[PDB]
Amino acid sequence: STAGKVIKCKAAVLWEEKKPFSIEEVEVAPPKAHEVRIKMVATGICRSDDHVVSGTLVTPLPVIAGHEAAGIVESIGEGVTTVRPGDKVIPLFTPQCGKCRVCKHPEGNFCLKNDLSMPRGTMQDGTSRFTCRGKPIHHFLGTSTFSQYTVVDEISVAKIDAASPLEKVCLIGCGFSTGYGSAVKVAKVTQGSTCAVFGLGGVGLSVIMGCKAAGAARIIGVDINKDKFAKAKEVGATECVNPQDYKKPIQEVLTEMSNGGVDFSFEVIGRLDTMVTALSCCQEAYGVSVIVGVPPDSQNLSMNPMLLLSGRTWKGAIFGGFKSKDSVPKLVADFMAKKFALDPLITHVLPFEKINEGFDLLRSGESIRTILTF
Amino acid sequence: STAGKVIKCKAAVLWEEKKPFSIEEVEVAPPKAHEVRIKMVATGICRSDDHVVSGTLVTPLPVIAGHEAAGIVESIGEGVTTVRPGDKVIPLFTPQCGKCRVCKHPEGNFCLKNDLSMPRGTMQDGTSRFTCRGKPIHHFLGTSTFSQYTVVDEISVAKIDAASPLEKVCLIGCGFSTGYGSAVKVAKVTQGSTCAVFGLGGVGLSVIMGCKAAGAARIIGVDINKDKFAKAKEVGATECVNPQDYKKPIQEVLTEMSNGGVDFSFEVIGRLDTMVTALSCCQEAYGVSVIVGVPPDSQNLSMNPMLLLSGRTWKGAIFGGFKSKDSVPKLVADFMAKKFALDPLITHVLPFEKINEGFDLLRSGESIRTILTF
Ligand SMILES: NC(=O)c1ccc[n+]([C@@H]2O[C@H](COP(=O)([O-])OP(=O)(O)OC[C@H]3O[C@@H](n4cnc5c(N)ncnc54)[C@H](O)[C@@H]3O)[C@@H](O)[C@H]2O)c1
Ligand SMILES: NC(=O)c1ccc[n+]([C@@H]2O[C@H](COP(=O)([O-])OP(=O)(O)OC[C@H]3O[C@@H](n4cnc5c(N)ncnc54)[C@H](O)[C@@H]3O)[C@@H](O)[C@H]2O)c1
Ligand SMILES: [Zn+2]
Ligand SMILES: [Zn+2]
Ligand SMILES: [Zn+2]
Ligand SMILES: [Zn+2]
Repeated sequence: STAGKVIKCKAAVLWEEKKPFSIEEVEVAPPKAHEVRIKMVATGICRSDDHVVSGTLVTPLPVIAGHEAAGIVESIGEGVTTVRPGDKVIPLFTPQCGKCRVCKHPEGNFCLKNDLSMPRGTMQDGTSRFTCRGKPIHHFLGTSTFSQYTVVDEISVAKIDAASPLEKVCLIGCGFSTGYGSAVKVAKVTQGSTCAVFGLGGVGLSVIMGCKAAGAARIIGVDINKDKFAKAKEVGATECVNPQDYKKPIQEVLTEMSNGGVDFSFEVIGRLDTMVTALSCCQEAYGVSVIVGVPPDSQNLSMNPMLLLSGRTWKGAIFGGFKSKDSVPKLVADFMAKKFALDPLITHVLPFEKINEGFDLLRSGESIRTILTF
Repeated sequence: STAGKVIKCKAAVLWEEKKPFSIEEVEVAPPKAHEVRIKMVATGICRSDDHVVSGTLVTPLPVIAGHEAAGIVESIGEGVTTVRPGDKVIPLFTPQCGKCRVCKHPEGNFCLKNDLSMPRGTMQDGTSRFTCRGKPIHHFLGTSTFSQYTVVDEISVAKIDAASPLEKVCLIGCGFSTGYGSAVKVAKVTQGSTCAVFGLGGVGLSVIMGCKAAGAARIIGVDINKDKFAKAKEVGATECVNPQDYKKPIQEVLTEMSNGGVDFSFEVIGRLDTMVTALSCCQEAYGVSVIVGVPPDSQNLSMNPMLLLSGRTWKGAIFGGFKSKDSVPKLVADFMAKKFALDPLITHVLPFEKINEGFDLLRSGESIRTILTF
């Protein structure tokens, strides 16, 4: 039994920006009150984990990254009531405390206990459960899933179906839920509408899935890598366009194609220029544009507010607008009942020990999601 | 008899930017097919008319400005079916053709026949009905209400109750409808919510009226002119703040006052900086901010898109989101049935010959709405 004891295990530690991960031994403390220690089973490689390496997404270093994952509870701290040893779980990078003004609001999901807005890289109590080479290591988004074992606060974990295939449903911990919810919950895509989706990676393909589920008549995929078009069409895109093929700006192209602007547009990349382009291509009187991508830290965009005065709506969201702990178990149940598919997002599988090759695949443009198995 | 003949009458001509209006004789041609010639009875002085003088709003000069008014039909051109000679009418600076994609959409109101996006300063047929000293004079937003007689396209006029008081209901042609609709239709203010309103002129006071009608619990007025506060409280503000009284940015003040950000905020001034401040002060996960003010031509704002990624919604609108020809007659009927008040907006009632004095009252901070009577 390991309950109440320190666990020594392997993790992928990031000591420095712009360097490979280091797979080495870490010490994982036992859970304190209202904490849960999880044996990880599978984790996806999401572009936000790469943003930590590139310095796009700022969080304290050294760190154990990873936020899209699934595993099995090893032990629970005092007072935990929502999970037990042996349960299958998904860590929640957006917590759901259930008690703050956001958690009590009908639409809000960005719980005030989050570690996203002004990151500390700690547990809720301001301390760390990890040491490596005798030095304390930061957490990432309260989850730190690039480790054989992690410790999370109870408000950052959801119990899921015991029969769930963890190597698939890890994607409900970030990319699938974010893109799908951005379409069905945040934008509220309507039947018969025209949508434009900028960026055709795992999250943008999930936005396409949600637009098709909502009954859109036209779904235009936009990417500078034409090798992403075939899979976009498989999951519902009706047409795809590469901005590099055109002499005019793509907002003009899209407005012409849609006979005056699209109903719904989505930025699913992380660039300031494509956020403004995506807003401009929606119809000026009644269009809606949703920002999903994460841009380089602390940088401001420039835009003309007359784009809004005519009638456009501009919004963003984290995790598809879903209240995390209520929604994740229901999304897994819907997956088990074949209400949506996850296999189209999975292009590569590797053992955890080959995490750096998995990041190389993402950076080269070759992969959508690589799933790592422990 | 004036029907079918050129009319000579007085108008306020603006020959160049940054000069007083010239009150002099103009010639007004008879209406062509699908056009309506109107004898003006009352017109309000709105800040957007002043924006033409100051160069904030670019439109072809020389011009007859004025867009908030009410009058009586003098004659109709061939083919007109919606008004007749002797009817009371309000000119519509946002048209409603009924046939374009926007007019057919459930939410949109920015009809594609508008002269707001890329102003030509003409009738729909690309010509002008006004001459002055032998020279052609431009129209303004298809309305040109600063003249004893004007000619408007049929899609730019609504028939209203024959018993309505024209010296009051002229406000339904711009300021009342814009502010009220921005609250009740565009933002969709909810019962029990907290609202912040930036700018306490005629339009901002109308936003307050709409927030109170919608059941808001708290309505915080924001203005650098504290002389505006008493009237704001009379029409529903619960508190008023002056940014110049504080050592920290007003977005921080308003976030603290609202225990973490307001539900709804409104920019009703026309400044880039207050547009970004108003967005920032709404709650980061579920707040909504609406731009109503018109800022200086061709100038971009700078903002951090993380303000939207957390969950905020940013939108703007023209004319409160109301489909103009359908809505104006109903708003007049609602006024006649005592559903809202217009008197609180009116501080001064002057003859038309005093237009320049009326603009000086607005610029000095001393008036809300001056109504000019012909
Ligand atoms: N808001 C949230 O809650 C949330 C959660 C999921 C991920 N993220 C963000 O979502 C974004 C997408 O993540 P992903 O894992 O799908 O990434 P990804 O890298 O797999 O996909 C991005 C796609 O954008 C395309 N692209 C890059 N530059 C482009 C340009 N200039 N024009 C057009 N296309 C361009 C790429 O070719 C690529 O296919 C990232 O910024 C990530 O950080 C946000
Ligand atoms: N979107 C539309 O359809 C629409 C229709 C109505 C008018 N407009 C615009 O609405 C705005 C308001 O019009 P109005 O007639 O009520 O104007 P107004 O001049 O009567 O009122 C503006 C108010 O803003 C306050 N103000 C100015 N600078 C400020 C600052 N830095 N901080 C705080 N308060 C400040 C002033 O003291 C004043 O009370 C204008 O820009 C006008 O052009 C837009
Ligand atoms: Zn919470
Ligand atoms: Zn992610
Ligand atoms: Zn129309
Ligand atoms: Zn106006």
